[PDB]
Amino acid sequence: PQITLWKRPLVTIKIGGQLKEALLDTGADDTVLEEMNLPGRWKPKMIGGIGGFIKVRQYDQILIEICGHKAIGTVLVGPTPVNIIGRNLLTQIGCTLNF
Amino acid sequence: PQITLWKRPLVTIKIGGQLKEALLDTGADDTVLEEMNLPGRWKPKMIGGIGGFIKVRQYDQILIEICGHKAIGTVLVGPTPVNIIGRNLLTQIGCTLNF
Ligand SMILES: CC(C)CN(C[C@@H](O)[C@H](Cc1ccccc1)NC(=O)O[C@H]1CO[C@H]2OCC[C@H]21)S(=O)(=O)c1ccc2c(c1)OCO2
Repeated sequence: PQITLWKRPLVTIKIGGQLKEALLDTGADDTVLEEMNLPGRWKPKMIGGIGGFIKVRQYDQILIEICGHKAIGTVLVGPTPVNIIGRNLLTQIGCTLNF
Repeated sequence: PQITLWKRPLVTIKIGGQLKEALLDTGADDTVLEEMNLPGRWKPKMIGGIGGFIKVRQYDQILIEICGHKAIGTVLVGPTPVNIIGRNLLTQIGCTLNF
């Protein structure tokens, strides 16, 4: 599909057995999801943006379905105000910028 | 152009007659540039990111050329970690997400 940018590019994702709304974010190196209790091991991480840094938990090899397109990679979980799909997964679903 | 996302979508911009590098950021509503000098009046404003809120200088109706495409709109100047082009200008250059 083609998504115009008049409004936030929010799409439905499926992760850890839950459906959620998330931003397709070309400005995000990594994928950052709102606090959720995923099972398995994780490693602490800090990611910075406008306003400073937040502490997140890094989970590896997590399956995510983005608008019906399957992907698997690293997912960060922490106190983000918005679910953010980063480039690590956008590449896997064939997402491109076009103008 | 069609831009894949295996690297950061960084592009050259021209603003105030000066060239800079900026990130095409579909997760940003607004355009936020690092500290710089711009002519004209500005208003103090607040913007929030993943880590909190920062004070910025809002410049309205600013000419800015992005990868050879012209836009005229609001530019926020403040302590952002990187120059980001937000949807307010991405729409003006006809940018869309595609997968
Ligand atoms: C600032 C850029 C370089 C990085 N950010 C991605 C942005 O898309 C961010 C994603 C974002 C969106 C909404 C709330 C919090 C983060 N948007 C943002 O800060 O935009 C601000 C400017 O316009 C306004 O509209 C949105 C907030 C304002 S981010 O959220 O802090 C971020 C995401 C994944 C990351 C990372 C940083 O480091 C490595 O992995």
